[PDB]
Amino acid sequence: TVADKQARLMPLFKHLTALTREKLPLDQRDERLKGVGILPRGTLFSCFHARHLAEATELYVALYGAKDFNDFIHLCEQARQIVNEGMFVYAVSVAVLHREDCKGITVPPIQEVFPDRFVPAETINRANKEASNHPDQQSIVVEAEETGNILDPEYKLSYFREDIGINAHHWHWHIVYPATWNPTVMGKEKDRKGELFFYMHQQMCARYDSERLSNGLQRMIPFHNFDEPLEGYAPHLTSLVSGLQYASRPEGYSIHDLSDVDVQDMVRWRERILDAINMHYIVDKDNNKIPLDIEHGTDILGDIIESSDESKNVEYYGSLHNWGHVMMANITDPDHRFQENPGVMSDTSTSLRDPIFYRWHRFIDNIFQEHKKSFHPYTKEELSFPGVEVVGVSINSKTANVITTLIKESLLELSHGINFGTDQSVKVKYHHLDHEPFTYNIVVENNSGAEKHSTVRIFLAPKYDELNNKLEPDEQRRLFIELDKFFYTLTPGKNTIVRNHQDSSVTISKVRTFDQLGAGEGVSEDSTEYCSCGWPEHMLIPRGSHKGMEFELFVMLTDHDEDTVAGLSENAVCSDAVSYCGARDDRYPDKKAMGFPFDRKIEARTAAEFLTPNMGLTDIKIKFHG
Amino acid sequence: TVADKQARLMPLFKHLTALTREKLPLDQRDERLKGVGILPRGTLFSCFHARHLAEATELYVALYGAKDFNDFIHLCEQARQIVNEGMFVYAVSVAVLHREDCKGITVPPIQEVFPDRFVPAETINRANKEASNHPDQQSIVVEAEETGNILDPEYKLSYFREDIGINAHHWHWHIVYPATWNPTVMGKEKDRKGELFFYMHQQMCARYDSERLSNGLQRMIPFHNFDEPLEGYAPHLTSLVSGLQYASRPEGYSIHDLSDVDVQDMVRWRERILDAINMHYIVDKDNNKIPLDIEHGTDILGDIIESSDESKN
Amino acid sequence: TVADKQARLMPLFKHLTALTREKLPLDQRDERLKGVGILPRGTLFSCFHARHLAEATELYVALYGAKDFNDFIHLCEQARQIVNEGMFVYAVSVAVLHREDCKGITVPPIQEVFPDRFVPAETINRANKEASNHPDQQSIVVEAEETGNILDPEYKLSYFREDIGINAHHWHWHIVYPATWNPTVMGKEKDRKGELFFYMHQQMCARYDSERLSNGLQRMIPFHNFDEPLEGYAPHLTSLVSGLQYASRPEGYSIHDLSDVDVQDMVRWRERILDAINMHYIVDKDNNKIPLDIEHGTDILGDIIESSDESKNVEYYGSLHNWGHVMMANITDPDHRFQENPGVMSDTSTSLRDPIFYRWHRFIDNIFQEHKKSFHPYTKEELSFPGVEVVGVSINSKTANVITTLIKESLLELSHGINFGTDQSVKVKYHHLDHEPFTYNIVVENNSGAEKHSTVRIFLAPKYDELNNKLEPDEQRRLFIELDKFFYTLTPGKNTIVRNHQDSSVTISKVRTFDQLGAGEGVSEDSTEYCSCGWPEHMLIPRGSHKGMEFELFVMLTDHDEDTVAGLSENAVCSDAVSYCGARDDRYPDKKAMGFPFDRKIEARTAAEFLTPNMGLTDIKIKFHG
Repeated sequence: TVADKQARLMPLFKHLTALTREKLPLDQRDERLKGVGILPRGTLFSCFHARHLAEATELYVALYGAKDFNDFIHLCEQARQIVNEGMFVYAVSVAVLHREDCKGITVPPIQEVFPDRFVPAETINRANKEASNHPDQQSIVVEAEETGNILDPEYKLSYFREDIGINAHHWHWHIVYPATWNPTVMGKEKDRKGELFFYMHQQMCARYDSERLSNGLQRMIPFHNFDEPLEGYAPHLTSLVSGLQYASRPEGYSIHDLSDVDVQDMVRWRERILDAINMHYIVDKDNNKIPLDIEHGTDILGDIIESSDESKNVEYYGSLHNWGHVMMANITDPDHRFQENPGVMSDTSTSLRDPIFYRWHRFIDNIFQEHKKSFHPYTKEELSFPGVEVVGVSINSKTANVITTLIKESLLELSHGINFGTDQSVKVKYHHLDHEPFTYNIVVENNSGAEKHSTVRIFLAPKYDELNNKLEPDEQRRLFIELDKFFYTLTPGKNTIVRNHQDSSVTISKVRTFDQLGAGEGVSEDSTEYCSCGWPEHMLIPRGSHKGMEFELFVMLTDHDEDTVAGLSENAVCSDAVSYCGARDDRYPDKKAMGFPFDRKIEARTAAEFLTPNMGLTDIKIKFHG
Repeated sequence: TVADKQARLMPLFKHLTALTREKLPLDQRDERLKGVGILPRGTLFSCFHARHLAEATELYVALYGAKDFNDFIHLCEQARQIVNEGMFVYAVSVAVLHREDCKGITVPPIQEVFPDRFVPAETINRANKEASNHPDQQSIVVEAEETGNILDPEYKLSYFREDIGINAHHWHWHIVYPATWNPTVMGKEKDRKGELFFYMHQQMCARYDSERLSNGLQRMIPFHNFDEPLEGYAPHLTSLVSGLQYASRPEGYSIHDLSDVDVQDMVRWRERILDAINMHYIVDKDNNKIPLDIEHGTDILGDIIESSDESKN
Repeated sequence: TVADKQARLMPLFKHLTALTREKLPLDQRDERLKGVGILPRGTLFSCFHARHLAEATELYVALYGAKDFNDFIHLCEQARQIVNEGMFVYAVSVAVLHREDCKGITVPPIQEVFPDRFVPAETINRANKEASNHPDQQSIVVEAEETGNILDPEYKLSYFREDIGINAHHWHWHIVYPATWNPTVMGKEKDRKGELFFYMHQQMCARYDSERLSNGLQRMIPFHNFDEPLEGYAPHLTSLVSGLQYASRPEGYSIHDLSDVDVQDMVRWRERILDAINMHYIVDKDNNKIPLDIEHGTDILGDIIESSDESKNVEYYGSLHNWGHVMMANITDPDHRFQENPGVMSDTSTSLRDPIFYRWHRFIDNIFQEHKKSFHPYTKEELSFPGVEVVGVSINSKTANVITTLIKESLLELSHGINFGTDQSVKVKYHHLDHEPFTYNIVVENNSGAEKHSTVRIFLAPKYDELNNKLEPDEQRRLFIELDKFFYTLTPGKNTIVRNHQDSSVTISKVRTFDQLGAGEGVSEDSTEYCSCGWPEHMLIPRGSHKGMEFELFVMLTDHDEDTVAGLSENAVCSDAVSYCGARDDRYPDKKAMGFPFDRKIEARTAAEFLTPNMGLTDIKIKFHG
C-alpha cells in the first residue's frame, strides 16, 4: 500500500551520515555510481556549483530511470552507501517529487533529517552531551534561545533569517525546480521555471525588506559592485557528519578568484546579460537571436541568469547567480588552501540565514527589473475589470484592521537526524514569529447583469519610508508582498467575499513530521511539495512594531476568465501553495505576470492615483507584542 | 602515599566541563571568590590577557595559601565547580608545581586532559562517533593523518608546528614561569625569569628557522609593521566542551583595535621600549632610572616586554 | 485624569499582605471604620461565610459613602491597614466595579495580586528562593509544570480545573454579583442575579462534564447524600502572607458538624426548599406566599438557594449553597481545634480546582432542575421563527468542521503579588489548553418579504455517551455549553452569516496586565469585570481527544424583536461577555430564559426530532494535539 511505500522511503532518509562506508564486498557493484559520487564527503555538497549539480543530475536520472518503485528503492539502498550524502538527499528528493511510482509520498523532514542545519551548535552539543552524560530513557529538552551580547542590529532580523520554516521552504523550492532539470530526459517540462525562479527570489527579498522596515532599518542595498567588501556573518552551525562546521565570515572582505571561476569572468556575464536586455534579444548557441518577448522574456532571462540547463547559451552567458553563491561561500578560503568548509551560502537550507543573501539577490533582482523596465506600463484597459467596483475591504481580527504578532515557542525533534542512542527523543526548543488569525471582508458591487468570476489578489506594502510617510507606488513595487490569490464568483448586486488567512495560497498549511508520516494521513499523498514547500504560515505577515506599523492593504479583482488557462490535469493535489510553488504537474494557473499589477513601472504620485475601480487600498496596522 | 595523592588529583581534572554546574544555591556562599566571579565556564581562557591572568593569579594564591594538602584538595574540588575550567587547570598546575606538599605529583598530561587541542576535529568527532555508532566495549582507533590537497607549502612545517610534544612543552613552560608570578606573595622568586622568557622563545624561533631551511624555505621574517596583513591559518580544532572551535583566520586584512587595547598603543609601547634600550636605562614607577646593566639587562627587559608582574613599569 | 485615577487604584492593591500593621493610633476617629476590623488580618477570608461577608459589606459601604474619589482612596487606604486583607480586596473590588467615580478603572489582576493562589507552592518557593539565592537584577523564570507520578485520573482534568483564567473568572463573577448585595443601600439592583447565579454555576458544571467526556470519563455525580464520604484533593497552594497553606483533604471523610452549623439544618433547608418548589410557592417572612412564577421563579429560587440578602426568607430557608462550601472547606478540622486553614473550597479564586466543587454544584443544580421540571415544555410556537429556515452551518478552520486543540505555554508575573526584592521580574511558566481560531458560516433562508432580525444562539453538546453514541436530548440538556449569542439582520432571500470565534459573547477578549494598566489603554474604563470576568478564550471549547471526539453543533435563530428589551442605558461598555456576565448597569439583554432552548424538558428521544426549521445541528470533531 501507499503506507508501506511511505515506510520504505523514510528509511532511505535515515542516518544519511552513517550509511557511507561502501558496505559492498566487490565495490564495483554499483557501477552506475563509480562515476557519480566523485564527491566523497570532504567538502560539503553545493547546490550552486556546476560540477556538483552535474553529479546530482546524474543521480536523479538513475532514480527516474528506475523501472519500478521496488527497483527505485534498490538503487536508493545500494547507491546511497557510495555517493556523498548531501547529493543523495538532493537526488532522492527530486526523484520522490517527480516519479509517478512515488504517487504515495512525503519526504522526511529536512529540519528533522538534518537538525544541525536548523539549530545552533550549542544546542546540538548540549543534546548530544546530555545523551551521553546520563544514560536514561528519559527525554532531553534543550532551549535553543541562548543568552548573548547582541552588538549587531542585524541580529534583530534573525527571527526572519533564522526561521526554520523559511530555510526548509527554500530547500524544497529548489527541489521542485532543479537548475539541472533536463526536460528531454524527463520528458516533462517545468512550466515557467525561469520566471518562477525570478518571482520566488524576488518575493524573498521583498519580504525581507518589509522586515527591515518593520525593524526601522533601511531597505537592503544590492551587491552592485563586486569590489566592495562583504559584511561578516557567523552561522554557529556544526555538521554532525564529521568534525566540521560552516566557516564563518569575518567583517570586510574584498573579492577573490576561485580556481573554478574568476570574478572578472563573472563581471563579463553581468555585462552580457544586461546587454541583451537593452538590445532586446539574446543569442542562442546557434548564433540565432531570440527576442525578449513580453510573454517569454522573463522566463528566458531566468534560465540564463540562474542559470539552468535551459539557458539558451550557457557557454557565453555563464551562470552568474549560482557562481555568486559559490564565490561568497568560499570567501574565507578561495584557494582551498586551508581546507575549510564553505559558509551557509553553499546550501539552499542554510543560505537565507546570511544577510549577504539579500544583497546578492537584490542584485540579481535588479537584472530582472531592468528587463521589466523595458516593457511598457499597464493601461487602464489591462488593469480594469469593468462593471466591478470594490466598495471596501476590512480585516477582522481581535481588533479590526489590526493584526497582532508575537513570538511562539516550538520544539524540533532531533532523533531522526542525529544518533539518539538511549533517549526516546531529543527536542530542541526554538522561538519564531507568529500572528493572530484574521479574515478579510471585501465588498464588491457587480454592476453587470450576469454573474462574474474574479481572481482576488491581495498584497501588503509598507506605508512608511526611511525618511517619512510616502506611498510612492514606483518604490512600493519592490516592497509589495503577496498575501493571497483566489477565485470567487460574484453575483449581480452587492457581494461580500470573506477569506481567512489560513486559506492563503502563499503558505503551506502544514508540514507532517516523521511521526505524522509513519502514521498515514491524507492531505493527499503527494511528494516533496507535500508539507515542505509553500511559505511558512507564521511568516505570512511582517513583524511590524509594538507601535503598530502602518501597511497598505491592496486588494484587486481581475477577470478570471482571462486569468485562467484551459487544459486537463489532476485531482485536488498540492495547490494550497500555488502563489510561490505553482501546481503539481500543471501549468501555472494564472495568466498574469507574476507579481501583477506590481511588475511594471508605475507613473503615479501616490499609490492611490494608480487605483482603478476594481482595486482598493485599506490601511491596517501590524503591532508586535513583546 | 604520594601516588595515592596522584590518583585523586587526576580524576579531579578528568572531564573538567561536566564538573561545572556550580550547584551552590547562594552566590554569597563562596565569599572566598567574591573578588572574582567574572569569567564564565564555557568561555575560552586567555593565557595572555591581563584580566584573565589576574583571575588566574587570584586562584593560584588561594591554592598556595591552602594550609595543608588536604585543604588544598578541598578548595580545589569546590573551586573547580564554579570557575572557568581553563583558568582552573592553569591555576592548579601552577599550585602543584610550586606547593611543597606536591613532589612526585605530575599533572595529568595536557594532551591527555584536552585531547581536542592536540588532534584535529575530524578525528575527535570520528572517534566520538564510533563510540556512539556501535556500543561495544571494544577499543576504537582512529588515524589522525587524513588525506587532503596540500595547497600551502607552510603545510610542510606542520610536523614541527603541530607536534604534540612541542605544544605541551609550551604550555608547561608558562606554568613554571607564570607572568602573574608575584614573588612577594609566594615569597620565593623565579631566578632570571625575564631572561628565560627571552631565551626560551628565541630558541623556539631559532629551531623553527632550522626547519624552514631544512625545508628549503627562507627564514621567517619578523612582524615589524603593525599595518601589514597577516597570513591566514585554519587550525581545524574543536572544543568539545562546547560546540565551539578556535576561529580560523584567512589572510589579507590589516590590524584592528580591540575594546581592550588599540594598535596605536602597541606601537607606543615599542617606541618606549626602544628608547630605554637606546639611552641604556629604564624608568621605574618611582621615576628613578635603572640601568640596563650587562648582568641584569636582559632580565629587566624580559619582565617589561612580556610583560610580567615584575615589570618595573 | 482617568490614567491618574488608575494609578491611584493600583497601589491600593499592592503589598496587601504587608499593608497590615495598623499604624493607627485610634479607630475611634474613623467612625466610618467602626463596623469593620473584626476579622483578623492573617486569617483566611471566606467568600462564602455569612459573618465574613457582613464585615466585608460594611467595609465596602464605607468606601462607597466616601464623598469623591479623593475620599474613596483615603478611607480605603486607611481601612486596608486594619481589616483582613482578603476581605479588603473583596470590598474594594466591589466598590471599583460599581462606584461611578471609578468611571475609570480596572482592578489589578487577581492572579497577579495573589500569585500564590494560581501557582503551586513549589514554583512559588523556587522563585522566592532564587531571589534570595543570588542577588542580581536578572530576571527569574520558573516552569510550574513539575514532574511526578500521577496515580489519580482526576489529574487529567487539571488543565480545566487548575486553569488560571477559570479561577479568575469565578472570583470576578462573585464580585459583580455579591451575595451580600443590598439593593436598598446601593439603590440600584442587579437584574436577575438569582437566575444568573443559577445559570453561571450550571454552565461551569456543564462545561466540566464536557471535559470528563472528552477524557473518556463519566459525568460527575451530585453530592445527593451528605452521609457519603468525600474524595480527597490536595491543592499544593501556599499562602505566602503567612506560613500557612490551604489544608489538603484526604478521602474517606464524611461531613461533620461545625460550631456554626449542624449538617442537619443543611439537610432540612434542602428539604424545605424542594418541598416549596413542589408546592409552587415559597413563604416570605411576612408569612405570605409568593408563587414560583414562570417568569420570576428561577430568580427567587436563586436568591434563596445561594442564599443572597435577597432571599425572601433567610431565617427559614437558610443558606444551603454557601454553607456547603464552608462545611467542605473545613472538613479537616470541623472543630477548628487544630487551627488549620480551610481548603480551597473557601475561596472563589481557588474553589474550582477541587473536584468536589462539581459534585456540590451539580447537587444544587439539581434543585434548580426540579423547579424547571415543574414547568411545561416548549411548543413549536415558542421555538419556531417562521419564514426563517436554516439551510446549513459550517465551521471553518484549518480543516473544515474540525477544531484543533493544543497546550500552550504562558508566563505569569509574580512581582506585583509577592515581594520582588532586587529582581526585575519573577515569572512562572504554566501551560493551558487552547484551540485554533475558527469561524461559523450559517446559511439562512428568509422567506419573508421584509428584513428580519434574529438572535443567533450556538451551543455545543457531546455526541457520545458512556455507553455508546446516543443523542438523547433530555440528557443533552445538562451537557450543552453556550458558544455564542449575537444579533444579526437577515434580508429576504438567502443569507450567509459569518461569525468568528474571537467575537464569542461568552468569553473575555483580553485581561490587561498590571503592566499594560501601568500605561493607559482604551477598551474603555469600566471595572472588576473589565478584563477579568467573561469565560477565558482558550477555554471556549472542550479538549476533545486525539481521535477527534464528535460533538453536536447546534445553531438556533430566534426573533430578536421578541428577545430584546427596550430601555435607555449606556455607551458601548463591557458587553463582549454578556452570555455569562450580563451587561454593566443594564438589564440582561435577552428575554429568553438563560439556557433556552435547553432549560426545559425535551419529550423527544432524539435531538434531531426536536429541531424546528430555525434550528440546525452540524456534527463537528474536536481533536487534541499532543
